[PDB]
Amino acid sequence: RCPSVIEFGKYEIHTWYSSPYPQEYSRLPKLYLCEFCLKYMKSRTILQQHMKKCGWFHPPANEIYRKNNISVFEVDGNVSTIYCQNLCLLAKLFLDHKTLYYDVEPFLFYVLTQNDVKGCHLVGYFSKEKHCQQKYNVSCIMILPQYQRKGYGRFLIDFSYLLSKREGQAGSPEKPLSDLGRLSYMAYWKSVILECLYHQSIKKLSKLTGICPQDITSTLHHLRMLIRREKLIQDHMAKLQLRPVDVDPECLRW
Ligand SMILES: CC(=O)SCCNC(=O)CCNC(=O)[C@H](O)C(C)(C)COP(=O)(O)OP(=O)(O)OC[C@H]1O[C@@H](n2cnc3c(N)ncnc32)[C@H](O)[C@@H]1OP(=O)(O)O
Ligand SMILES: [Zn+2]
Repeated sequence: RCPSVIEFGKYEIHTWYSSPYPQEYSRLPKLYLCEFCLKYMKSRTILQQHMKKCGWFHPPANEIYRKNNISVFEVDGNVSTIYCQNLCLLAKLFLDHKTLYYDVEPFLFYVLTQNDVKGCHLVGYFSKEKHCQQKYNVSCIMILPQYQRKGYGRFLIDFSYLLSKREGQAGSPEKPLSDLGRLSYMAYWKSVILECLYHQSIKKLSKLTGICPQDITSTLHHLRMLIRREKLIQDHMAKLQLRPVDVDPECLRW
């Protein structure tokens, strides 16, 4: 409800939840954000004056992944604090609960961009705690509405496990999951398991995949495979081939 709509580059985005934008922006139906620095402003003309002095065309961070027109920037909440606070405020417009927006230091932010001649456009992000005893490989994940349901969410989840695999660890998303988070991960874990079985132990599956034992076990249970169900494997393999956004591990500079 507050705010209700944002203008974000060429996009009008309807918000899902309130976000605690600093007072006088918390009481505004519409916000105008710079698409590259995520600064919030109260009018189109103020945004237009800002685009004239803002020099950013991408996130203020190292690009750790690029393939064709897709990039991932690794942003450190300890270094690019303002930007990461602006990103958390944006994210909260599509999250029912987030931790308070100005403690970003404990996190790294993996920012997804679709790139063209006008720059690297924010699609979404996942955050990740630098030091985490629960071994959560994602704390938060968000794809902007205008890009939702195109495979960007799965790509990011896939990308989160590639980091896990490269740190020599199995990882898991932070719980509680939102309903949308639950559907996304379930959809991801099923397809990874079905595809691996098509192309092939739970501990071995865990090592190849970076998905933790718990999530494999419960996904296997959900599929009543905890035991190969050939019909289900074949049908999924037919569903696939019927993933244009897809992680290539060799494109990782990390
Ligand atoms: C770890 C956590 O913190 S949980 C928090 C999760 N994040 C949020 O709730 C923020 C708001 N939601 C979002 O940002 C997104 O919905 C995400 C990140 C969860 C998923 O992003 P998307 O880009 O939509 O992902 P993608 O297109 O890869 O879809 C993944 C699966 O979720 C399904 N899905 C996506 N949106 C919806 C929806 N509105 N209703 C039901 N299912 C949906 C897709 O159909 C797909 O399942 P399928 O393969 O069985 O069809
Ligand atoms: Zn800007």
